[PDB]
Amino acid sequence: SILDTYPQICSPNALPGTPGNLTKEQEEALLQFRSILLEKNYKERLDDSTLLRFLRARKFDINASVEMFVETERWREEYGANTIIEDYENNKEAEDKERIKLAKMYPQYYHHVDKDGRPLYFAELGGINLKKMYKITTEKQMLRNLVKEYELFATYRVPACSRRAGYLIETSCTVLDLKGISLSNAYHVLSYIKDVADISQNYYPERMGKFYIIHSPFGFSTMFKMVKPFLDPVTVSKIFILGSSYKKELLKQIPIENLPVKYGGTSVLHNPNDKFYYSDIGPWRDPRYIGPEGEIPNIFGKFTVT
Repeated sequence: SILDTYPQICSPNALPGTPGNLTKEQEEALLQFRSILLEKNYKERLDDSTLLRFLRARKFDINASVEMFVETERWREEYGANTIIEDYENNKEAEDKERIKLAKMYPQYYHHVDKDGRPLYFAELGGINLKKMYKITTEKQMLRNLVKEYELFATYRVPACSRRAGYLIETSCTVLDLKGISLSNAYHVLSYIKDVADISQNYYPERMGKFYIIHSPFGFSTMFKMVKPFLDPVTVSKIFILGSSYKKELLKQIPIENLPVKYGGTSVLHNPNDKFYYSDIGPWRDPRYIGPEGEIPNIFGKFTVT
């Protein structure tokens, strides 16, 4: 019944095939799709938003969308995606302690929203030392962190952002900062990149909104040609590799007051001693927009800047 407490139709100005914005044939396809899944005895994740994400990923080919959804449900159960938040909460102290070890080296933080109300997400790669990374974490651990974030996005960020926007929010506005990376390191982590792409595209269809790659070094175009082969055409269409004019491009999409100063905006933490890489600021922290789902857990424990 949580779905009844936030908007379940997108902005009328959203992309085709989104909730509330369907053609008659798309409406009929959705009804047929839900009917097949109900008949197969699925009960959860049958809402308009979820099912239309799958339909869009397979161009409203109902049989292909069924195969995709069924396989996703299989994965969620086998992997533990259905209990990942609960499992984290039951081992919070230990998991937080480990997460904080990586935060400074690999900043990953949400910070308000874009102009459409999408959670605004930043990740910085240039401080990563691969040798040190491999000694404090594992690839599988990082993939767990990704899956846990997808679940937190869906249970906490979506409801609050949708209530604020006045319409359903389904996707992220992401900024990936590559300032200071070595292209050698980039090639070395290709298999990890593929694992992220595989989980994202197979089990979390249509979660990408905007994906900006900034401060990429010369020669990044070459490296990205090793990534493209395992990205679906729709995925490629969401990724924008920006140049020296990146600040101007970000400002078309993101309110100036929501963009950190170093990226050309005016956003500054309230205590300038606080760190962005421990921060989690957005509508999901505002009592006005938190609903029956409750407030998101603090991913950086006591260090979490809210």
